[PDB]
Amino acid sequence: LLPVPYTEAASLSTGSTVTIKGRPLACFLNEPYLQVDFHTEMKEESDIVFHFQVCFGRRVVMNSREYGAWKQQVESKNMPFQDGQEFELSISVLPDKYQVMVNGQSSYTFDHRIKPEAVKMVQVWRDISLTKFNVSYLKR
Amino acid sequence: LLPVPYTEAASLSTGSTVTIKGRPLACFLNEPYLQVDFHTEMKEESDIVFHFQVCFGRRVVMNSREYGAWKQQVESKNMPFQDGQEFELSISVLPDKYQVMVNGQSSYTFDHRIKPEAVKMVQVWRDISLTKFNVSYLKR
Ligand SMILES: O[C@@H]1[C@H](O)[C@H](O)CO[C@H]1O
Ligand SMILES: O[C@@H]1[C@H](O)[C@H](O)CO[C@H]1O
Repeated sequence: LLPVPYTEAASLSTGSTVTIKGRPLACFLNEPYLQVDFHTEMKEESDIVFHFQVCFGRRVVMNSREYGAWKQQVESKNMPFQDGQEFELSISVLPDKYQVMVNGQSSYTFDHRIKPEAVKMVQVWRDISLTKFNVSYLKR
Repeated sequence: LLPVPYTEAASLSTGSTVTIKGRPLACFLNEPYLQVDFHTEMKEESDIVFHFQVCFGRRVVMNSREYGAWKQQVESKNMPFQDGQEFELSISVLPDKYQVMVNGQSSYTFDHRIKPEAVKMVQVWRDISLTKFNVSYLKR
């Protein structure tokens, strides 16, 4: 297991993929959360280019935090995550948006509000255990 | 540090006190949570006689979960918790209600919906680290 909260310095651009494998720490009846934030600095209070928050079994909210203030969230009731199961998240940086795959299924997208090149850090936290975390760095 | 999620088998009655010392794992801008649940069985999906959930810097909700269904929550905007600080929670079982002290200050109360003798387990979880947990057992 990787430590949670998990923080890794990161850079992103079109073609980058962030892969996360983990499991919720509670049954869905107890409403565990999962949060992935792409930050503009290593500091936890820095701006967030992409905030992804799952309330397992209930909903997902996505937003940005710019100059310290939250912007307009996008709320989804799509819920591909399965109660009591390990999940694999694959986040792709496409030219126009982030695409979130859950267990290989396209499940959410979020249009860029800030260039992905502004990201310097990724944090994964809340009610999960993690077994894998990777940011790909294969493209120019 | 005690492991989080933290679970301890427990019994409560009038005069019992549950003491918890810990710290949030994130700054308040990031909205870390704290949850304390008094359960009717050791199973995490069991009923909850007293659910106490803090969204640090924002609000507190209290409720019960009976026969698998959440009842009517009580919402408070009282926020004695301080950003970036260790806190001490003291929960007293009074004849009529639970009284929650935060850093020695009376901060929330919740009238009994189910007898406290129905409790068999206490769970402390979400975005905190813990250094102390105690249930007192000094009274008849
Ligand atoms: O998760 C964030 C925070 O709760 C913020 O306070 C409002 O926007 C939501 O998307
Ligand atoms: O925290 C609980 C859960 O969110 C439930 O779904 C509704 O009641 C709230 O108090």
